[PDB]
Order: sequence, then C-alpha cells, then structure tokens
Amino acid sequence: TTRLTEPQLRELAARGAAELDGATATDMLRWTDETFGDIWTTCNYVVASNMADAVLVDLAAKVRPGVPVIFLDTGYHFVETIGTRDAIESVYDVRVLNVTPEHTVAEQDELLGKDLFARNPHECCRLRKVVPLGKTLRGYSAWVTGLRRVDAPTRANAPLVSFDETFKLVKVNPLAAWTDQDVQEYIADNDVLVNPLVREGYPSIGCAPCTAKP
Ligand SMILES: Nc1ncnc2c1ncn2[C@@H]1O[C@H](COP(=O)(O)O)[C@@H](O)[C@H]1O
Ligand code: SF4
Repeated sequence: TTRLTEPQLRELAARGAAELDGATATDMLRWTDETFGDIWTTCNYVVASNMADAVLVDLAAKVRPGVPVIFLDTGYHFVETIGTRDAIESVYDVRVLNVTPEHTVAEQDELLGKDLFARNPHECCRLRKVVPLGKTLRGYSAWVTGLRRVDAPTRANAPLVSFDETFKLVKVNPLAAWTDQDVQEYIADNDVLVNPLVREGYPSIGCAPCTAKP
C-alpha cells in the first residue's frame, strides 16, 4: 500500500540501468534519491549495510542526510559488529534500524533445536536473514547494497541497477565497479569507521558461528 507497482518498478529499473551506464557511485545515489525521495524517515528507499565499514553509509549520508539504513541483527553477531553499528549510528547522520527476527536465538533453539546454523545453515539464513529482510523491505520501492563484483567469481556480472526478483523491487549496487584498492583509498581519504575485526585478519564479517576464522 506504500510501494510502486511492479511494472512501474521494472520500467524504472530498466531506465536507471540504461541511463546510469558507467556512472559513479555518488551519481547512482543521487539518482536513487531524486527518484525515491518523497511520497527524514519519510523516505522511500533504504540502504543495507553489514557494518563492516561505513563507505556506503558515508556516501548515502553525503547524498541524503538522515537516510534510513537497516542492519540484520541475527543475534549471532560479533560484539564488535554491534559496536560498529552503534558507532555508525552515533557518528553519521543516518537513521539505523535493527531488523530482528520474530523469534530470538533461544526461542529458535527451543523450537527447532540448538545451533540450527550447524544442522541447516540455509534454513538458518532464510529464517534470520532473508525473511526479516523481506518483511522490512515491504513498503520501500528500492534498496541500495554495497555489493562489489570482486566478492566472488559468480558476482562478476552484478548489475548497477536492476529489479531484485527475490524481494520484487529496484536494487542498486553503487560499489559494483569498485575494487579493493578503490575502497582502500576511499577509507583513507574519508577517515570512515571500520569494524575492528577487519584489522584482526578478517576479510568479511558475518555471523560469529559462520565466519571463517584465520
Ligand atoms: N547482516 C547484513 N546486515 C545488513 N546488510 C547486509 C548484511 N549482509 C549483507 N548485507 C548486504 O549484502 C552486502 C554484502 O553481501 P555479502 O557478499 O553476502 O556479504 C552488503 O554490502 C549489504 O548490502
Ligand atoms: S550466517 Fe550462519 S548463524 Fe547467521 S543466519 Fe546464516 S546460518 Fe544462521
């Protein structure tokens, strides 16, 4: 009742992908803000960040202060990740939303067995990450992700702007064309907060039981 129609969203995603071909991340964020601004938590587009660094958060706040950003609090997070989330909420001009599943960790352990991540990690991710993310994305017309094509060989064709079929709405990846050197230089130039575990030999940060230890 507060999202654009699916054909309208598909046409908007097509036009955005065609017009923003080879554009910078700030240009894509400006286009997203101009297209989904009104009709500062009265915004119609949200940003998703795993709280590994405040690059995308800083960019979105510089293009749109008070922008909302969601963080999927699966309950299995590192204490450093929650600390980084709180620090980003305090420093940057961003409205943070802690998306939590309807069932806590103890409730899920009681209902389907303790340590579901060990027995069915796909179902654990679907219950604590995918379903709450979908329930939160209802009402927004577009979402912004910090996905980079260098994350995996299967992500090499990650589109700049597209229509996410899983959640059925516009998906924008400003950091797609970015490389490791690019994010490094940006981190340097803007003095943006970084999760402390990244310094302690952790390329990617996720849930504590499902993160590869060095
Ligand atoms: N726990 C999370 N909480 C909030 N956003 C996330 C989370 N995980 C991934 N995202 C989104 O997914 C991107 C990275 O995906 P991945 O390659 O699975 O780590 C991030 O830049 C965000 O756009
Ligand atoms: S990363 Fe592991 S603990 Fe976190 S939701 Fe997915 S399966 Fe569960």
